[PDB]
Amino acid sequence: RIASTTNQSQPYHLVKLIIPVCEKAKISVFQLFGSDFKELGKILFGNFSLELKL
DNA sequence: ATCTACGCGTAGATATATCTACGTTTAACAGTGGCCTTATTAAATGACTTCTCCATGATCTAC
Repeated sequence: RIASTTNQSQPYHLVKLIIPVCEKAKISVFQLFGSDFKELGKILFGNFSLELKL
């Protein structure tokens, strides 16, 4: 939330923020930076067993 | 390799930034009826101290 409230052009701390975030999301860094928004959303919804569909 | 200067990493101190949100029921009522025990009985039996312990003087009798 802080990273999304601060200026978006500001870089994010890799090991401090992104790697733990994708870790808790059960998502590889490759999947996060490579897949499009549709695939990422579908995989996130399946990972947390949500019923959403983007 | 060594002396000297300087730019940087870093730790400490400090000001800042954090979007929704609002409106959160207005109305009218908060039982109207009637009763609030009718009968009957208000004990029937028998017992209501049980006992001593008397006071005083005439008389008998022993020393």
